[PDB]
Amino acid sequence: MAEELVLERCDLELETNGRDHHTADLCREKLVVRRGQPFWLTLHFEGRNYEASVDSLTFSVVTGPAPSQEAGTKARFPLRDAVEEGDWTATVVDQQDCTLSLQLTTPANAPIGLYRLSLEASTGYQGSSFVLGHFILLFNAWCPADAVYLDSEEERQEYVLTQQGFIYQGSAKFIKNIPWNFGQFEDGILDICLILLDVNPKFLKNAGRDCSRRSSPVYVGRVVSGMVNCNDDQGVLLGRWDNNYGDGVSPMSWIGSVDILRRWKNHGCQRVKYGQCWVFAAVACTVLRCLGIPTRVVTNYNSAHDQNSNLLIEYFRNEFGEIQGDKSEMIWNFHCWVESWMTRPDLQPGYEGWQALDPTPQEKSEGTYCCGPVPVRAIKEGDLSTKYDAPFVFAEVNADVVDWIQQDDGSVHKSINRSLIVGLKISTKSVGRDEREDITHTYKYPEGSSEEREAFTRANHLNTGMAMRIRVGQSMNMGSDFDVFAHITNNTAEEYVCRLLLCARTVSYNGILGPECGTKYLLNLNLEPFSEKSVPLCILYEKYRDCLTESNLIKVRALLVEPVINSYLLAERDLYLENPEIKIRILGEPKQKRKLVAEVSLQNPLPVALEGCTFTVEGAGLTEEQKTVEIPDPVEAGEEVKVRMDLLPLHMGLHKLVVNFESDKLKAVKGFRNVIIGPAL
Ligand SMILES: Nc1nc2c(ncn2[C@@H]2O[C@H](COP(=O)(O)OP(=O)(O)OP(=O)(O)O)[C@@H](O)[C@H]2O)c(=O)[nH]1
Repeated sequence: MAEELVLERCDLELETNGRDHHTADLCREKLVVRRGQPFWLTLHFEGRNYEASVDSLTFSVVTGPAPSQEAGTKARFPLRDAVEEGDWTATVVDQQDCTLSLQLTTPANAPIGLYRLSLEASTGYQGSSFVLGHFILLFNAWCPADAVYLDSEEERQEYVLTQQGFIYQGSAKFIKNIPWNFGQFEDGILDICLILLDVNPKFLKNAGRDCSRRSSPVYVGRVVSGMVNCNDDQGVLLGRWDNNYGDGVSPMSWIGSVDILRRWKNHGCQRVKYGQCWVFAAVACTVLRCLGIPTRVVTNYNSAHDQNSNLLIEYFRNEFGEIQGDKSEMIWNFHCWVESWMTRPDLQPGYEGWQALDPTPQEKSEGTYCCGPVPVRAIKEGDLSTKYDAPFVFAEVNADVVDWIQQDDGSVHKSINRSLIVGLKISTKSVGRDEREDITHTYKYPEGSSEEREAFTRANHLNTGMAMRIRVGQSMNMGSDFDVFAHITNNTAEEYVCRLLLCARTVSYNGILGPECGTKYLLNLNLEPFSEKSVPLCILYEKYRDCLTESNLIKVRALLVEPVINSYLLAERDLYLENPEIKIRILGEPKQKRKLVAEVSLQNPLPVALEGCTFTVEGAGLTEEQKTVEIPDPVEAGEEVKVRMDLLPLHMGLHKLVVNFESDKLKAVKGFRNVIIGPAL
């Protein structure tokens, strides 16, 4: 006669399992593990240890609201000597005293999510059942059987574990790297991501089906990308582009994904006020990285966006080169999306790798929606039949622009524009370093190459001796007066008298032109034979301050007209006005669970004073909460603003401290500092 087995306590070995499963930061009060990999379990009994002869143990796991084995959401498996032939297995590793050391294995295609683990202990016809605990199962980039497997440890670290990174903005001529705190492993973020999955429309429709289809990185990526902005009602972010963000946080102000997700969850999942394309991409990247899908934020300069996948874009301009069309959509200065790493069994073989996910809703036949995961290689090959919006992503980097100047007869003359090529300087943060990696080659083959022609035919694409370009003498700062030049080259014997029209206007990052901040018109301009000419245009801070966006972008337009042959030359350039540098000083010795002081300062570059000055500091591993300091007194024209923020780093290793500066006339100024936290000792 055998006494019933009595479970004192079940230990889920958070420390060891977190270290093995690369989820150590995630393992706070719950257990977090990655699928396709075994994890330790320890059972403590009072009185007697488990008897293989007299005791029978079966484990059960459930994840959905409607768990099913068929759907893959529920599994029951028995204790065994060696690993058995089954997706879910439990095997004895060691037995000592009253403790049983087990290893539990999950299939590499198990659906991700929160699971309840139950044990049915049957002893001599008397059956009892316990709930051992809960655990969250995530995608495993380390597991070769997993669809998201990455062979390189460096890439796994960068695309899954690294909580800070860069978003590339500015201009193609002047690329800017904005620090961002993804903070995927910050407190509560994993639960918020699970809520984001649980409140998505497909879950509302079926729930059991949605939880079952969470086994797929494609499905989860699509759901998350839609949830960021596209989903009405339960969307994470609300997008605004008119430069009026007073009632919310301006899109440029954000320094991390964490605050956005926290505001969204804390307010009953109402859309957090004001984000733009890079904000959508950054939040999506945070969610995917938290879920274990390797993801990176990507920036494309001169992006042909919201053109309904049109590969030939035509603009009709007046005598000054101004684009007349009220219908037409401008070429974005830059557009951001994400790339996620996965196999694609739903497609023909050979399309595993980076998949482009654009969480910014785009106009399409059948409505406005984000563009689902499409293999980047398919876009490169021109294989637009490939599933999930290959035509839109392809148009993004390969569209052609034709510029027309309208005649007095009502006819249009095609101008020569060599300044503009769409799909420029596609950039992403490099692996394990702060340098920028150019990934344009992944999207497109070299121009005028055999492969390019090959791809264009598969994509059914295949579309006076004077030159002009816009020149910047040197870097120009926000708040100052500077000159730009129209540089004309006449490499011909002819002498020309031409028309030069120069217009400088403030512009948003998505191409919305504001009023002109500088103009010069020269009706009779002599261009000597075999010579060059520089015509200056003066841009004044007073002229651009009122309508300048937080992107600090100004567009320069030059139209050169040669009347005799009636030839039109067009040159356009986007200028980025440099913000003042934020000086960061780290005071004390950076050690875990020890006080650290960050001194942040900047010098006012404006001729006028600054009011409402605020410093905001954020950083996963450096501070648990965002920190804000307001400077009560105004900062006059030449003075410096300096404040000290107290930080309590809770994690060892390298972390990036992200800083934002806000003021009435100087907004969204960014700074960052790499801080390595040593052992507490
Ligand atoms: N702040 C700022 N600096 C820039 C910008 N464009 C270029 N610069 C910097 O100013 C200098 C100008 O370099 P380029 O613009 O590439 O060259 P350019 O003066 O236009 O003349 P070309 O080389 O003939 O085209 C370099 O030091 C650039 O880093 C811009 O938009 N903003």
